[PDB]
Amino acid sequence: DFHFSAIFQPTDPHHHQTEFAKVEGSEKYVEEVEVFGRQALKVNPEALTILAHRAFSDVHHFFRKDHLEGWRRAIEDPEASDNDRYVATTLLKNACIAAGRVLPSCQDTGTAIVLGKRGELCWTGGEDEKYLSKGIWNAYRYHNLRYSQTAALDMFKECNTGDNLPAQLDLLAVPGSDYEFLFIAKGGGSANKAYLYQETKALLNPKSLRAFIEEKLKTLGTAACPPYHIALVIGGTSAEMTMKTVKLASCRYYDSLPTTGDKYGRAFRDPEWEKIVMEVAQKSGIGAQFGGKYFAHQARVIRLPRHGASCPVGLAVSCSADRQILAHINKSGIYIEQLEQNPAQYLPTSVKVDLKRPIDKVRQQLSQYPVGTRVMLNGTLIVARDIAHAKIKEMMDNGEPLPEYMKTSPIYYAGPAKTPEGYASGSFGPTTAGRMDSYVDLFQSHGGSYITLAKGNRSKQVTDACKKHGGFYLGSIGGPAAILAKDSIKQVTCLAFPELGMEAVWKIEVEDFPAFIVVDDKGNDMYSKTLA
Amino acid sequence: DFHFSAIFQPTDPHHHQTEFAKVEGSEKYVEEVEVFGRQALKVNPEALTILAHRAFSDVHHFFRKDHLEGWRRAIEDPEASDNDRYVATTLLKNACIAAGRVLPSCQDTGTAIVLGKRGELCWTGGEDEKYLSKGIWNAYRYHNLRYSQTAALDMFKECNTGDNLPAQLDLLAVPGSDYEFLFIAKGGGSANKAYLYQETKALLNPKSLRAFIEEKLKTLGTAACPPYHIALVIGGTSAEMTMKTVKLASCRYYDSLPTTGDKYGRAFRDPEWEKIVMEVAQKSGIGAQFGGKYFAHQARVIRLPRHGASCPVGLAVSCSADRQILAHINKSGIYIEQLEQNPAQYLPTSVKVDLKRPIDKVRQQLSQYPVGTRVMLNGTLIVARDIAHAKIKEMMDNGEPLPEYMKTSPIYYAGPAKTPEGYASGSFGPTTAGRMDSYVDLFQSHGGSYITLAKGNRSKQVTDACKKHGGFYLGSIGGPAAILAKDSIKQVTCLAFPELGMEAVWKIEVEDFPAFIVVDDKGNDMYSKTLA
Ligand code: SF4
Ligand code: SF4
Repeated sequence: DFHFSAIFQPTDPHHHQTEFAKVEGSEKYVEEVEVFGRQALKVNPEALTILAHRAFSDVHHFFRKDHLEGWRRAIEDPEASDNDRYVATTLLKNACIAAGRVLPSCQDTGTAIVLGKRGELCWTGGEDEKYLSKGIWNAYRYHNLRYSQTAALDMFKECNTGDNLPAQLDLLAVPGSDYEFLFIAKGGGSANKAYLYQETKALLNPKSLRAFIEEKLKTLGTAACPPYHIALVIGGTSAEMTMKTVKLASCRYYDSLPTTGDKYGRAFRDPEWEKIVMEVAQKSGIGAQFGGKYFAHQARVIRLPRHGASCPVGLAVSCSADRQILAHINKSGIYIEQLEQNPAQYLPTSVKVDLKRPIDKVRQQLSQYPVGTRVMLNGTLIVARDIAHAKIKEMMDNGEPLPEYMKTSPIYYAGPAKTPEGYASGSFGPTTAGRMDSYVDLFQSHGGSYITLAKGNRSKQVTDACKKHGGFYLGSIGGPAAILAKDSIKQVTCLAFPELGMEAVWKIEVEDFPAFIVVDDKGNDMYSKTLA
Repeated sequence: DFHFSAIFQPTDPHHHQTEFAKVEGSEKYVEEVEVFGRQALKVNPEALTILAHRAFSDVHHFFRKDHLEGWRRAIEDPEASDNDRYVATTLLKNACIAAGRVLPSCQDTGTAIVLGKRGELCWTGGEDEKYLSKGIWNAYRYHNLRYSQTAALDMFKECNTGDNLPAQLDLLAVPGSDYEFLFIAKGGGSANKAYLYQETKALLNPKSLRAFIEEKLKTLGTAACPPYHIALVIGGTSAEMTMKTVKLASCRYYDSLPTTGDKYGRAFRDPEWEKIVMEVAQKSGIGAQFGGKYFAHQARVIRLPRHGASCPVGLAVSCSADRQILAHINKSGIYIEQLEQNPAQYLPTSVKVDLKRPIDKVRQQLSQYPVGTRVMLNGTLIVARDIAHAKIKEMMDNGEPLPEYMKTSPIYYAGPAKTPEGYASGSFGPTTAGRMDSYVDLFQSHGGSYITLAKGNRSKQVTDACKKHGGFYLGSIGGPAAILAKDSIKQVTCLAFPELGMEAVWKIEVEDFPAFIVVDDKGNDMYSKTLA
């Protein structure tokens, strides 16, 4: 006989476990009505604008308890490494500055993603995408955020959209008369650490699955600012369904799923394998960015049904900029998830490097120290990331020289958020180093980029280049963009390619800028043991 | 200054270019009403059951014109290889059998996927997933299809759901009062050939993108029954959005997108790079499964916006079992895409191998011929695929011998659809060989699986195993499950593991079963040059 079984059967489908605050007076935007014997809700679409604006504003200044608890856990655990505690302390202090509501917690204020669930009898007028986008436009336009969306004018010619649009708007049709939401301000770095694997039945035994987890977790590296929320999805009805599921799992959206399967193929959370993932993460030694125990905050493992011929697998993280907000509109008005507004309650030996000298003198000083040495940088950084590197390579391919500004100073891979009025800099932390790896040997061979500054482990070609050319790669802490802006960055100037927005070349003056020597000029790599 | 721009702006959003048929009398399921000044449509949810039942029945017996035209092109093109023409003729003859409405075109009748777009004022009662699932249940229960879904009772313990449920039900909230659908009966083999790559700005130039396409197309190999509809998506707002987009592109759902980008980041189809994909596919020499020009029917390339730090890329195919159906419900009733009911209008030596001999004598005969030799098999095949291979390896890990029935006959990797009344067998084509690669050396070392029969290129370990043990891998044509059942398969009996259903070990008798020698007993592989 026919028996319908929904794949996802959360015991808390409306997220009653979350605390919400009502937007004051927002009941003026809704009206409960009764049509053809059923309860319906008229919603002024302006409510969607109000809600998206507040959500994509608040989420940049506050965090969830389970995120903050993880940093405090990394500080208080006796088994944490010194680097574990240093990174976690820095990120918590960063969260305290972001809670001042001026600087966002990360310079990468993310892609705006909306998961919406509009009830059959929730009536908005139907222009939901436009009104949601206007609220997002408002949040990024009128706050000290960043325009991160790159439009393709043709296959290769690109420009910044200048407003952080378009958003990803996934609006679903569901029963009832309410409107439920998950808003995600998704950073590019953690979005890049969402992986799809095509596997087989040969994986589905304890030994093979454990080895698989050990292998794949290492490929995450430190490039998305751990401690991670690690999500793992085994199975799925299609690649895109698996990847949607691992995204939502990383947002703890499926925490209330059943924990056992059944003959109808329902999804379930697997706490036993979450514990195994956490054991792999801890024993890896990768740590909170620079070696230790706190590679991961927590783990979510969801087992899904599969076509007999198929076994898609998804792996994804939520990064230090852990930014999602639940919300709903009902007959009483607009409700938005309450984040922690007082992160301070969760709070329970370096080499001074003067950059104000010839770059060869800085290289000689750095050459005296092993990888893993904590440094503090004082002086000028030249800022350049993906597009500027591509333009400079193209210039050199046409016979033009490597520009002078790639030869005078360490290269900081970064793109700033907008500068608050009266501030020296907006949030201005690093971007992922690995994306620039293909340029390092080329640029060093042409007399520049000897010292680079960013975050994440890099490929072997960069280790070889630094040894061949006497270069260095310095790893900044990943994520603490607001405290770096408040305490370290003293002057910001646009140097070249202003049309690229945040991806322009910048010249900045910094003081007390912390970093680790990750790659030296001798073939050493402080990630060589944990990530290889 | 705010301008809303939807990412996807098809010029034919309601698919007017597609021909639809009305379900007779279906206007009885809908009623136009007016509520708060707005036009709404009441839809009896039984309409969803009727529509899903007809869609997931019809799609297994008929094809779209552009699919059939591609097979005809492979026969009539002077540049098609002889093997191109042979394969395309076989697939067209298979489609003629399937159009008889008894045998489905492929034994893998797929995962049932519904993309639904319910208007704000389309009122179904809200139980859409149950009623859609009942229609899907009806189609797979009451027709000669296959139950292909595998439930996870725990992480590793699995069972078949016995009804091809659960479906993938992606129901979206959209403007208006209609209900629009794309139904996809997605085979597992092509679902497995959906890949996500995390790339960078360094890819976004003509030389790098061309080399990337050349590299990735080869990794598709022949294991998903080409000629392929190849879809490539560059960019996207998230991994899951990229993979959803490449899925829909492969179904030609986005054919009416604009062909230029703009400063707002709208998606566009790129005809120039579609031509380049087709040039790469044709010049690859991979061909329609066995060498030649017709690796691909056609190509779709969508360029998407991206976060500056991100460049997700999706690559996916639609296989020979190209199965999708558009539909909509409106004030006039239920409309469903009209597929081609007369595929015959598109229609314009070998070595006899007796399998009824000692397996060692069959090995000696096969040893006389080079790879690429076409053979015609007559006799017994022992049928076993993923689950049976895993269970047999598990038995051996527990000290049990390889069963005798794995040593007497060639091993056919396949799983049959249900047997029509009065037929010797239901549709019964091959399964992808690569998924069994990890078993071959082990099984041959214990005296069995010397000759295997399936589809697709295999890994080096199988070539090395066949050379070490005097084995062979034979490639059946991929896809022609109905004509194989009708013409070649004369008897089917369950031999072992009846509890596994479709994945039990079968003993079948075949006549005039065509295959190519893909791997011989000498280290040769007919794909070594095209898939190097
Ligand atoms: S915390 Fe790190 S990975 Fe996350 S958005 Fe910010 S820079 Fe990117
Ligand atoms: S056997 Fe071939 S045609 Fe059939 S679903 Fe699998 S890949 Fe597609």
